[PDB]
Amino acid sequence: RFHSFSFYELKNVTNNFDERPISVNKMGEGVVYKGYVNNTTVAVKKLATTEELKQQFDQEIKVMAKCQHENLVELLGFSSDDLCLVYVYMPNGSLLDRLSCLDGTPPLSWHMRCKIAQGAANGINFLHENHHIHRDIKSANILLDEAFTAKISDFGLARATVMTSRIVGTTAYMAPEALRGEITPKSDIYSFGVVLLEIITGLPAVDEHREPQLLLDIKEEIEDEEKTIEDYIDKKMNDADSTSVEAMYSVASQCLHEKKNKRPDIKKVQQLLQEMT
Ligand SMILES: CC(C)n1ccc2ncnc(N[C@H]3CC[C@H](N(C)C)CC3)c21
Repeated sequence: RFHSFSFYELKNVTNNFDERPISVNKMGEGVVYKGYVNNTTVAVKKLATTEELKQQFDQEIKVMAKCQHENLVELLGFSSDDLCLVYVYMPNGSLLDRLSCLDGTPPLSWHMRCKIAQGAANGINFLHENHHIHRDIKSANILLDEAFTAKISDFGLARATVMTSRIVGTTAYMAPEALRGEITPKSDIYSFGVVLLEIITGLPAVDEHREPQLLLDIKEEIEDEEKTIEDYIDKKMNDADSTSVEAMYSVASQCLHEKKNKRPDIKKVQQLLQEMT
């Protein structure tokens, strides 16, 4: 299974869990730190009720032990002697940050965006084939390696027509039934639909200083002929073509069906994204 790391080894390779940003070991905020084990760069997540957090720690390791795939983040180890999770470092960060060009990275081309959408769908397919529900599909949870290969991340909420008293996930990406407490892989499809809109538009899922505030509402604007998908295509690309953009939008629109049973399954989503290219 997985190797244990001494808390002190992790402390020592993250410069005593140096909370200062890399620019000034903090990569994100528990808190994620950049570490170095031998000649390998790693991501160290230091977890921050206490009982609930230990359950999330145990659950995540359990999901990672079972779910190994090219389009899923790989867990390298853990520490429980304070809780830490050690992952393969993704040098190109999240899809959210690449879409926003955070820290001055160049915009992603339409070509790269198509590969990332296909890769992300492949990762979700592996999860659904293996009877797992992610529960928090979003662009911040799609990481990018050295070749911009999409890697589904954050299995802290992952579960193996069921209800819950503890509604979890990210509101701007959640399916109506998920907001009501239902647990289903059909909700992961809906959230993926929002990610596809982020890829087409380059816009965040929610923006308080925007009309509409929620990205998913652009589907209604397009359906009611108030706007076109053309109007919303990210202007930070030079290689997008109407045919493939409309093909990705058709997939996003199908994923975003309000009625869970009318949405395509992940295998259909993969097929449609393959046909697009
Ligand atoms: C699962 C996650 C902890 N993880 C696993 C491997 C890995 N490698 C690099 N970064 C990661 N997380 C970043 C958090 C901060 C994010 N922004 C700057 C806000 C960008 C992504 C990684």
